[PDB]
Amino acid sequence: GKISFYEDRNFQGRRYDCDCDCADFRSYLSRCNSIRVEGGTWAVYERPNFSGHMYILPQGEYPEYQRWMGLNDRLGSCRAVHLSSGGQAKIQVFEKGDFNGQMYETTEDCPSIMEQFHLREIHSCKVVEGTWIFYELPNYRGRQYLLDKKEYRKPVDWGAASPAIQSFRRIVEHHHHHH
Repeated sequence: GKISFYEDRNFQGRRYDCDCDCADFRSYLSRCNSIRVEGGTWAVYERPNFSGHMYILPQGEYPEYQRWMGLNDRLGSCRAVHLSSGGQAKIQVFEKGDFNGQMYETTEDCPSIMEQFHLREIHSCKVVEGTWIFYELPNYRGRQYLLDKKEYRKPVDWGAASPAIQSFRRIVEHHHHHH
């Protein structure tokens, strides 16, 4: 289980490897233009100490930041995501803060919450089973937020300065099926 960050594209230039969580790789890489992910899923963060914009990267090779939907080459920390490989995931999303208002429960992915639930925003939520990613825009675009199993009374609790979410999906661990 290892994530390798590279300063230049196509796995060239200075490299920093992480086995688990690293709160600050700024002193080793000035920027990150390609990433190799082996044996797990990571959340990578724009700033040190798990702050700023985040991106989720399943196992794979990412030769340019666009391959992880990155806005730019600024990354400074990462943490391993502890994921299921299977089993139902279930989330409850609320119209209002602190679990007030209408509640919507689903086990399925949602590419447009406006269309499915007539919600513009998610003000609180409970992840009942599994792991989910929230996205600012419809169809799994825009800023991302990782929600593992626990309760989230307000958007701050999933790292957001806004309840503006329009899509969400389950994530499970991606494994190759070797012969």
